[PDB]
Amino acid sequence: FKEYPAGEPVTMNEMELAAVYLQPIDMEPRGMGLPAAKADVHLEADIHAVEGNKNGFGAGEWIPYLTISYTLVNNDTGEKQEGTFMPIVASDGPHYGANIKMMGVGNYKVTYHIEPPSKAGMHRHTDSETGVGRWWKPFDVSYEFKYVGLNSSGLVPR
Amino acid sequence: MGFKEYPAGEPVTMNEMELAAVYLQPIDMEPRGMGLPAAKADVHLEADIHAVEGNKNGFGAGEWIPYLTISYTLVNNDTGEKQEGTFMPIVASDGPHYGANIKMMGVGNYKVTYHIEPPSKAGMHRHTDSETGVGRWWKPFDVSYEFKYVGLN
Ligand SMILES: [Cu+2]
Ligand SMILES: [Cu+2]
Ligand SMILES: [Cu+2]
Repeated sequence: FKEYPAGEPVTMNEMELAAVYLQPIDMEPRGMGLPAAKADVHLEADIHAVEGNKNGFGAGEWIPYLTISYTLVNNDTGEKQEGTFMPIVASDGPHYGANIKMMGVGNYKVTYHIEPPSKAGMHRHTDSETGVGRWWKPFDVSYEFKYVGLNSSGLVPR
Repeated sequence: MGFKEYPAGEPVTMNEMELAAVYLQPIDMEPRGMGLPAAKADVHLEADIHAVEGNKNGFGAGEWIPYLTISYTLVNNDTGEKQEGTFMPIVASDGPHYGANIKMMGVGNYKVTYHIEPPSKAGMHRHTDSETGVGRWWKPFDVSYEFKYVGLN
């Protein structure tokens, strides 16, 4: 299952945030996201702390409890799609993502709208000895990538 | 130098996770509203849960297990009194954990049981493909810890 980068990684709020896509992936449970057979790609957000993180995460650690929605735009046509990622585990670890129905060939921009763990129920110590400070404000990161589809082998045509 | 934290019982390793229990002084948490404020509690009780080597649910050794749903049953064996509650996911300076501020039920020998439900209950999904997939979650299960509580300190 071949992975393709979407744009360039960005470092923001002491996290590294990358976007990747691959062929649609069957997931359990069912009912929240689009089924694989009804999608064109599986789109992911890879998000991990970097050194100096002030919210309690060590370098390289996954950031859990994020709420992440996406705005996908095919800039060739102007077509826009809104959706929301789920937290997902795979053999190479936890991430966020969704199966997506794409909008044809084009130069795309995808924006990930990211809310901090407080919005999904994660609390924080506030004592002087073990406390951490307030969360960063919800923020956006965007990726620009050229999309032509994936073929029956799950590969980008050459 | 020693951190003021009191182990509750002994760690156990089940379902390819190491599960430990500790308590400390009540801790004020944000956001406010959910759960007992520190002023109305006697201890802050924690669940310390990380994968061990060989975990098949996608977590590397030592990694925090996120998206668990954990409830507790606390019994003072000296008086018979029981309390049931839930833990919250929490981050502190040394990382994510689960816990709650607790009003205790007097000095005594206690048992605390953690009922643990897998990340699927709180919305975590899994790839099921041949290449990157992980299999079914384990079923909900109980772990318990016995400790002598005399107050702090
Ligand atoms: Cu995925
Ligand atoms: Cu936004
Ligand atoms: Cu805590």
